[PDB]
Amino acid sequence: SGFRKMAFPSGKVEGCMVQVTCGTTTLNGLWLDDVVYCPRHVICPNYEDLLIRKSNHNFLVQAGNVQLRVIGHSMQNCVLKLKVDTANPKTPKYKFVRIQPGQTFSVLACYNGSPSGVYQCAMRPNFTIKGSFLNGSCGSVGFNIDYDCVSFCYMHHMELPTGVHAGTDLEGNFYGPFVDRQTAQAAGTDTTITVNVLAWLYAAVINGDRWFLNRFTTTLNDFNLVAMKYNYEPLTQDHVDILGPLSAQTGIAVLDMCASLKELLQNGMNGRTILGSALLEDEFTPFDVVRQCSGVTF
Amino acid sequence: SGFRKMAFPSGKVEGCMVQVTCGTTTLNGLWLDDVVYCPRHVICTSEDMLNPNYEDLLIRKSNHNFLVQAGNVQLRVIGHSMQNCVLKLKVDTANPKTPKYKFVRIQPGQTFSVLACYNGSPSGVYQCAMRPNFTIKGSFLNGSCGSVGFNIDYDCVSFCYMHHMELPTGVHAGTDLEGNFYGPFVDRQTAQAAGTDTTITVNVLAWLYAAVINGDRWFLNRFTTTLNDFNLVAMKYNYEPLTQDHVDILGPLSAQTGIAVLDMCASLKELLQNGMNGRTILGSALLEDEFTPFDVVRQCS
Ligand SMILES: O=C(Cc1cccc(Cl)c1)Nc1cnccc1C(F)(F)F
Ligand SMILES: [Cl-]
Repeated sequence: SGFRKMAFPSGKVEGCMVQVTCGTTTLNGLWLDDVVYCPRHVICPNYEDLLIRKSNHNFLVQAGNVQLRVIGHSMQNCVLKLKVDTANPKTPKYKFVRIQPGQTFSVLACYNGSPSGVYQCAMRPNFTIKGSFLNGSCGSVGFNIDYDCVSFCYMHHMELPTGVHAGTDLEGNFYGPFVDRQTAQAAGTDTTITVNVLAWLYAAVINGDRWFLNRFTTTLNDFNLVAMKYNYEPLTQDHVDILGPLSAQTGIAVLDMCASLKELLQNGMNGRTILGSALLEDEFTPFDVVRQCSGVTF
Repeated sequence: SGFRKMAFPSGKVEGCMVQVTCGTTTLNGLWLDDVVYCPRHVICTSEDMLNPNYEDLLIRKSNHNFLVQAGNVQLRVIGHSMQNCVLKLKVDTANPKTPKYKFVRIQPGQTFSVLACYNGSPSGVYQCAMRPNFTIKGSFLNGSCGSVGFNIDYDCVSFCYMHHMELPTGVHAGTDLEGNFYGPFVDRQTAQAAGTDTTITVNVLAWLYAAVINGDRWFLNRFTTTLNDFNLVAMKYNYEPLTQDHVDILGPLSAQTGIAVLDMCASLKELLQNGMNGRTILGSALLEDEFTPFDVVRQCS
């Protein structure tokens, strides 16, 4: 029993964190094999022009108390790839994956190439992450672990004026309509990840919280009209299919749980909580609920 | 900006997790140097848990009855001893991944990270707090026993908790790494219940200071309170008494934000009275009590 916001064990990623310095800018880099990946704003904009003026020795890369020597550099989208002489002996089995909004991942927040914390978060529908980052956190990475393989899905680049964060996948493509530069940028109006709220309601039923259940059902269309009214993301047939296992385990059909969600949106919680929360939680995917309510290890 | 429930990076602890098997029971062990620490109930059967005599069960065991597995390598047990509710298995190999560590016993209100493990394999990491009733609201399934709680201070891992059992309300009980249980719990399947839980007041105040640091001031008011009046009000909401020690501990946050501790206490009193009125504080519709004054200073600054 118990339901916590759980991150993946960060050890495989900790062994990859390095500090990258260029001029007066210090941020984090991800050292995988003989390449260090970091935000291209470390050189700061005309990034081709700024980069051409740099020599290999202008980039100081530090792995613990060991200085790595940069032997090459190239830019791929908004990510700088520093070719180093030494391959990381701690390189885990890894993939670079691009995630979709609603998907969750763990973030190993780092400062000066030293990991300081790990937390779980979701890529919001507005492509921002509600993270916890301070100055020097740039280059901190987001990941999932699938068996023994680390799938790197996010690299921190910046903080928006509302306190939310923006970044890229490990191929340097931003999530969201953001650019890497000091300019007027704002996160779009955010929405609630409906499939994730439903997954969390199934997690509550599994942990013995059933007060929100009712005898009612709904059509997908009627639920989607109600959900659009409350800034909830549309629920697709794919989401319904994905919630199939949880529906079979608890005995509550997805559209039956949708009817519970409609009642909570229309009437609130009435002084009650669900899994110790007075708000509907949307940062647990159906897979996170299954993994935590089954004990999958890495 | 941002305020998340953040766990310590678990890597230093992952390299210590092993699987300990005794007969039909499999749970987790913590391999530090040449010793594997695990709950002593690993030697118990299910029909032993009611009134187990651990000294009698342990004397009947030899080293080869304990199977210890670190990854795909079987460690050889060369000795065993019991210290309170933990079994210490002497092994023939020192853990090369042994970090710099300490065994620390924590007080209620303290937070720590939990590396939840099954079969000596880490599955997740989350942040926890020792509740005033000495239980932890964790997330553990069967096979999680032996999973550990820790804090990392610089390069040193302070092990503060080892999971032993789940109580009937879904909460968890365990020991420090010297085998002393937190609270009035025993490693017996006897009728045990967590005492009435209370809110960690000093932690809620710390989290209100974290909200002020991140720009949320809507809950502040023009009032102050005496420490006694605050405690009279707090006790009616099942909040832990706030001591002069807690007030002293909140000094740095009070100096940083410019809001006196008893002035923040007055906002808390008002929040308890009014609720949040559809508003949130740091993305929460409830008053958060699992961030200490030390956690707030570490994460906000
Ligand atoms: O409580 C237990 C085993 C147990 C029983 C009675 C007394 C002791 Cl000291 C230990 N396991 C457990 C732990 N943590 C979470 C769940 C579980 C579960 F029960 F489900 F297996
Ligand atoms: Cl303590």
